Amino acid sequence: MNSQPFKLDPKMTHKKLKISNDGLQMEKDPERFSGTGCYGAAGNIFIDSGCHYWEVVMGSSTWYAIGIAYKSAPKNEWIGKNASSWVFSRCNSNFVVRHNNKEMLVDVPPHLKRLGVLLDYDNNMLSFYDPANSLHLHTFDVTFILPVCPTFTIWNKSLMILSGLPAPDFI
Repeated sequence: MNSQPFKLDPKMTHKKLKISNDGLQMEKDPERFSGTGCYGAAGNIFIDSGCHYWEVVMGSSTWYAIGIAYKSAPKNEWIGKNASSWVFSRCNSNFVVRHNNKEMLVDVPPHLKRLGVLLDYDNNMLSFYDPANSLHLHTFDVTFILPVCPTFTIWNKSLMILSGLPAPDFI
């Protein structure tokens, strides 16, 4: 594994997010707001080689999108709705992977609170895992044409980033 620690990039973080001092936690500062306004942030590293693994703790969030993007994705447009963004997304009961405004359903075990992100840049893959259940969720087969940056987007609650990780045994 090539995995290195990274944190959120303050220049790429939505101004309405509360960020921890280590740059690893982001939080939005029975009727709910359905407004599609997302709160996105990008990591402070770009990758164009090697094999990288990180995890995200989603806790109680019910609406989030986690993945990678080229620099060409516009700021705060990291939810798979352009050709520069690849995400795993939850919205309440719906789990998808999304890229270029095209989705595929993902069947996810109940009560997902942690996501694993495996970027095998050299072998043209981005894979999502359920680490609690030690299992594969989805692989994009993609030959990246620019460097990629981790991205993290919420509509509610908070995320925590676990970076610099040894590939768990289920890789």
